[PDB]
Amino acid sequence: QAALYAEVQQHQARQMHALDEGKFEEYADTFTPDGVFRHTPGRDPAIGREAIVRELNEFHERYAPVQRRHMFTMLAIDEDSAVQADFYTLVLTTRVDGLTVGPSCPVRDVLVRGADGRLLTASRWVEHDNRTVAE
Amino acid sequence: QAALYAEVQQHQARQMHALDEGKFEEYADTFTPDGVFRHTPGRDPAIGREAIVRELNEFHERYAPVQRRHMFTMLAIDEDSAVQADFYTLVLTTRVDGLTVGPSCPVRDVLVRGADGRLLTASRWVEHDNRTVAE
Amino acid sequence: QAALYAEVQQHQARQMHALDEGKFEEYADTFTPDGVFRHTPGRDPAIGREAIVRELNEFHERYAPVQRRHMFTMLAIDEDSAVQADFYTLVLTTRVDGLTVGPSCPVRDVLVRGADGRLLTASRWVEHDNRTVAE
Ligand SMILES: CC1=C2C(=O)c3c(O)cccc3C=C2C[C@@H](CC(=O)O)O1
Ligand SMILES: CC1=C2C(=O)c3c(O)cccc3C=C2C[C@@H](CC(=O)O)O1
Ligand SMILES: CC1=C2C(=O)c3c(O)cccc3C=C2C[C@@H](CC(=O)O)O1
Repeated sequence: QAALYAEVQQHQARQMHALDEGKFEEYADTFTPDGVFRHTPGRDPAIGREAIVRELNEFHERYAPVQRRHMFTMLAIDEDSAVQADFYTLVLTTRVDGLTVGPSCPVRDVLVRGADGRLLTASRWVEHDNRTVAE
Repeated sequence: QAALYAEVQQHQARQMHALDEGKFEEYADTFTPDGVFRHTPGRDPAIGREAIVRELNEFHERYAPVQRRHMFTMLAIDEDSAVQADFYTLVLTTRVDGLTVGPSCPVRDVLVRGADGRLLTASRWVEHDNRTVAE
Repeated sequence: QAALYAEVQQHQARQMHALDEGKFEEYADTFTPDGVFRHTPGRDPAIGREAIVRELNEFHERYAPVQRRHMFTMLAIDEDSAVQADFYTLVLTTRVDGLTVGPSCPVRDVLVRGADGRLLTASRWVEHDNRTVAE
């Protein structure tokens, strides 16, 4: 179980390196072909890689000379073939005028193993602490 | 030693998921029955689960529509039955009006194994960088 | 490979505990004797332990009653004897007047194993998101 814990962290790190450098297709390829990505509460999830890549192009043309970073911490995993991962995300956004911190986001991932033994994300369910607090 | 490193991270993650969702009793149950929690310098530590749960109800009624998050990083462990954990904490607090970042806190934990093989926290000793800098 | 992942995190944690407490010599001793440290883009890297310790004394006398913290997240490792580590750094600086957050920094480390089996840093290559965004 220790080895899976490190494997999930490695997989999440690679995922986010690709996302934050704008490689939206590489990011979608770390999801399963039917992968669910609910990135913002209220909005319906993107489902499948094509919908994921499209929803990231929407979100990023919508607000774009910017460098975002997603910092994951506080990972807890739980278990036939699938694993649930609960963790914290902190979003950072660097502009020429400075660095905006937030939001803070609890996230639940579900991972499965592919045919080649590599992990893939079946689902990612993001909450937003700012939006949770309003309600 | 690698496997213990992941086990400490998993245990700390579960602890803080319970604390940050206000499940103060679940949090106290991850400490030993005689567990020491020195959460703020100057103040005497809460000792035992009941004192821990009481001191968290004091601290949180004292300042409460809020969502706090504790992000742990930079874990280093050292060693018969006990393990010392040194790490960094960053506190985040989300209000309707926004997100306050800080303080930054170096923390020392001492963990032991219970009868059932699960880890428990014998002690947690928190420093506050803001208060350290004044002195 | 899981065990190396935890070993790199442990090594990075110890390195930064020494740096952030101003133990610049201990920090330089976690690098190889010919270790490369490019801490800021544009400036030439410090090479060897003596140059590292000197460049940290320059940087810190240059701006110093302060407590800095370096939080590492998002580690991904890749491979005869050497390992590459890509990760995120977030810098925190606590003053009497408050806490400044940033910058956010992608970092690449190269680690090797010493004669005694302990890891050492052959190179550390820091980028600055704020400076990357200007260009
Ligand atoms: C694009 C985006 C997010 C993410 O993509 C995300 C993620 O991929 C993994 C883990 C967490 C997240 C969190 C977010 C937050 C949201 C960004 C925003 O509201 O500024 O919209
Ligand atoms: C309630 C509280 C803290 C914690 O409980 C804490 C912790 O449980 C584990 C690791 C670190 C911490 C740090 C703190 C800081 C302190 C909060 C504040 O001063 O706002 O008071
Ligand atoms: C002293 C310093 C840095 C570091 O030393 C550093 C590091 O040792 C490991 C990993 C990342 C870093 C990042 C920095 C950033 C830079 C600090 C600044 O510009 O304020 O100058």
